[PDB]
Amino acid sequence: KVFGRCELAAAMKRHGLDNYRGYSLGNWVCAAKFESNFNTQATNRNTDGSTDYGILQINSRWWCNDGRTPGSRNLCNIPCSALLSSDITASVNCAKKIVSDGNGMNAWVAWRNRCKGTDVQAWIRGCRL
Ligand code: NA
Repeated sequence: KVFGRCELAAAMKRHGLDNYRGYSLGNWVCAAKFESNFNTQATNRNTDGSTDYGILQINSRWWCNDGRTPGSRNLCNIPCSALLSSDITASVNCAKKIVSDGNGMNAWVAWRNRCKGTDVQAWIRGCRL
């Protein structure tokens, strides 16, 4: 599924991501934009041989099991394929664990490099929320 901007903002809010660990909804939409271009089926291989999955590019190195990431953990206790669903419940549940891990949204290098400190409210501008 390729979400629309205000459609994803609505889905995230409904699953309790807005102001989770103090991160406004525009932070989460901005992260999704640059991680996946709002595509639930996005996958990308890391140099280390782990893979990032879904709207928030959650990494098999720590958070999900893909069966091909030697020495990795599965701290969200999900198959990585669950993170490619059109329903973002699994991605949001797992993202709550990630942003709680100590470094907040810095876990998402594209959030740090492209969203952090920017006018993230622009991402939910005009959305009926
Ligand atoms: Na893993």
